[PDB]
Amino acid sequence: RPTFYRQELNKTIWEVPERYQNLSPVGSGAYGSVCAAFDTKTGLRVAVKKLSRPFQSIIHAKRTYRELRLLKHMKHENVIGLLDVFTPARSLEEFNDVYLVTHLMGADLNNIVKCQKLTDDHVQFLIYQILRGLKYIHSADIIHRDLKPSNLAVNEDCELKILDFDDEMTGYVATRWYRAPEIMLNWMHYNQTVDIWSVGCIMAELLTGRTLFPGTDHIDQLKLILRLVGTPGAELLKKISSESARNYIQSLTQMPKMNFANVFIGANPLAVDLLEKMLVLDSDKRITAAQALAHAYFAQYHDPDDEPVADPYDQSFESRDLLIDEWKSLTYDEVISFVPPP
Ligand SMILES: O=C1Nc2nc(N[C@H]3CC[C@H](O)CC3)ncc2CN1c1ccccc1Cl
Repeated sequence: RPTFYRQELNKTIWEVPERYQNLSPVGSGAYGSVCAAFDTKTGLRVAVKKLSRPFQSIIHAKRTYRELRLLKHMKHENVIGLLDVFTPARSLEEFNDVYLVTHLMGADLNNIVKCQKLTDDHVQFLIYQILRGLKYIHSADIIHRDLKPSNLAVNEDCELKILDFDDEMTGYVATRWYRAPEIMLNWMHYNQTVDIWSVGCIMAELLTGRTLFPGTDHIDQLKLILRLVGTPGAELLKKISSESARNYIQSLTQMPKMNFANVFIGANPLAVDLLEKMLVLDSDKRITAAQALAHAYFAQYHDPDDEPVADPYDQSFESRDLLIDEWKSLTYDEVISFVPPP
């Protein structure tokens, strides 16, 4: 057991192993505050997230377990993984805090590309890495569900990692602009292809410097989407299990799909072709990450032998109802059994 020391970081008392030094706030994280630090044992700049009240409720305790389980599973260059997880607690009885450690990323995509049109080569590379990470994530039957520029971190080398797998979804907000229509409007049980829709939106924005579907609200956004991809056909309509949603869709005037070559004027014809394959209304028909990687647009980056898949991921716990202390004990076992990556 390492020796821990205490430090107050913005009215918060952090207790971390001595190996972590120079803790400095970098902002908020998903359900916890994040500090950048230097891991003297590995020489890595890391981000340390102290979870806020990890076990205050069943929902929080299960979310804490979920995040730890997911982070402990993700081992891929284009996905945020775990370098360390610790608690100053000496026993399950005293267990109350959880700290998660990851590589420190330089900036999120949003802050880098905001209002800026990128060069085709840069788009090729950024999207290639997103799809490579997605192939890995999807191979484990994991769906990201909230892919957007702010959840994509990049370093100075444009090296990219996917991270962070309602009032905040209302209005003119980027929190909803990259969502596939079927999840935005709860049309049906959605699959991993919702993530491909998000990549298409991100890719279009990198190419034009403009949000693809910057709706002022959910409906305005759907209209922007249908004007581009066309209103659904009978085949897709049958798949919208939500009768309410299906019924509203049917009230819209039919529109044929636009010519993407005339929307993305001047864009590489191959980028155009890939966008048309990702931004397909029917999720059953969207190109998969594995198929997209093999698309000619990524000819200069694709390598079938360097696009790994993940080990199987058991998420049977998602359908389990346990007590706070049971989720807490399962989380403790996962913290205690953690083995750092080489
Ligand atoms: O929340 C997180 N934020 C990060 N930020 C940066 N860099 C930021 C980018 C935005 C900039 O404004 C400040 C530095 N790098 C890595 C993470 C990792 N990270 C995380 C995810 C899951 C579990 C634990 C953690 Cl710490």
